[PDB]
Amino acid sequence: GRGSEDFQYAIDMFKKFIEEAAASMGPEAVKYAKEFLKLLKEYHKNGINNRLLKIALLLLRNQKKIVDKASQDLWRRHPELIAPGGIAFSQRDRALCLRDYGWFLILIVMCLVSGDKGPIEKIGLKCIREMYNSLGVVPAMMESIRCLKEASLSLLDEEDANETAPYFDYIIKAMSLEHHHHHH
Ligand SMILES: C=CC1=C(C)C(Cc2[nH]c(Cc3[nH]c(CC4=NC(=O)C(C)=C4CC)c(C)c3CCC(=O)O)c(CCC(=O)O)c2C)=NC1=O
Repeated sequence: GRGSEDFQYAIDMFKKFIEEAAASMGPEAVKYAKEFLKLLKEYHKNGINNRLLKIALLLLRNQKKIVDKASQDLWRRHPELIAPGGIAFSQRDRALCLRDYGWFLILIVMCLVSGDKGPIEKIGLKCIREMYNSLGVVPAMMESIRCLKEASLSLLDEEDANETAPYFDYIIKAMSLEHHHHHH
């Protein structure tokens, strides 16, 4: 692991995310993410919003801490996820939970630096549909992003949390509609 307070750190975090998730999000989404990365660098040439980059870095350096804290909260509130017959019982499946947890955070950070829910509309909404095609309707999943939200916002002040909270709310609402309107 490695943390940094530079713009190159956030760029590298997005690059590694594009590489790791390319096969999962599909080709239309990696094109969106590649264009996003090119545009953020172009506008960085004209000066970046320091408050947004500060919140973005703070969540990025503590990504694994947030992932571990949220996953621990989720297993406690819903032990059926890791129990036999659960979706995260298998060590590979549980590792995939933590992977998507860190991926969900990257999407949150992509919205922070841009101040727009665009990356969650394009990449997030499509991946939630594909994630439910492979998993199915598991009611404990609704508490997933809540644990991620509570674990991320606990590292921010009230002003920074108010800036980040809408993107978590947007994902939870989207998961809610995908959850209860999937087989319809
Ligand atoms: C851009 C960020 C991106 C995001 C957030 C995603 C979600 C996503 N997960 C999965 C698969 C996926 N997820 C999980 C677990 C999980 N995810 C959670 O958020 C929580 C919580 C849990 C644990 C309870 C498992 C076990 C599997 C494999 C299931 C199977 O193959 O049969 C797919 C289908 C394609 C694939 O296999 O990768 C997609 C689209 N894909 C991106 O690229």
